[PDB]
Amino acid sequence: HMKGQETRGFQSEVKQLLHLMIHSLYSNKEIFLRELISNASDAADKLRFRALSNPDLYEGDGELRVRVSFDKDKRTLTISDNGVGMTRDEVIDHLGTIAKSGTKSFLESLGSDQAKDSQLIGQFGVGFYSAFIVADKVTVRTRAAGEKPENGVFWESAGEGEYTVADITKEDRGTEITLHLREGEDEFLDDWRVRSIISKYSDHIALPVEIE
Ligand SMILES: Nc1ncnc2c1ncn2[C@@H]1O[C@H](COP(=O)(O)OP(=O)(O)O)[C@@H](O)[C@H]1O
Ligand SMILES: [Mg+2]
Repeated sequence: HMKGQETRGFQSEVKQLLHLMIHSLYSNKEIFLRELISNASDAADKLRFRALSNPDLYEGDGELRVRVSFDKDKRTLTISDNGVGMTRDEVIDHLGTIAKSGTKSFLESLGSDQAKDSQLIGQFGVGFYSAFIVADKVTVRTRAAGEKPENGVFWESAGEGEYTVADITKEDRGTEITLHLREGEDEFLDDWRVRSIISKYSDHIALPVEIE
């Protein structure tokens, strides 16, 4: 049910950093939940700012939140928001490149001293690609506020050297991120553990989180 399927390569620096991050941040692997929930919260803020000049962007779905769900059989964790969403060009510009400034130096500054690592991670957002610390496949389904449902976007990657993008019909506004968990990462199928991790981060993040 996809149209315009295209494979694109990660930029070289991005590819190398992704690979380094999976190792260097493993002792703080739960940080991906901070990163994805933070992104949902920003997406909600963006929707609200845009909606100032166009109330219809709420689409009658005004209660903004992020929903977390689990599939034990498929070994997936899904983080889904009804924030601003992304167009195809936004997906390519933001999830394609995504060479976050300072990331290289940040990762190189991590090491065996867990106290220094915790201090660093507390001060720097690694972003979306943190998902690959715990997941061997990440799939995004998104549809931007005000856009026709037929102009949704699919994005998928194994976090190696490429991703695939396509057009999809997505009736609901926002971004749904599905993580297929790596072997050994069943921690993130435990609703209590995930709720607990998120609650600690939710002290600084301003968007309601619903754990299914
Ligand atoms: N849930 C989402 N909804 C809308 N846009 C998103 C979402 N997640 C990520 N993005 C987009 O991808 C970009 C990159 O995210 P990220 O790697 O976390 O870096 P940052 O949050 O610092 O910009 C964001 O700036 C945003 O434009
Ligand atoms: Mg972010």
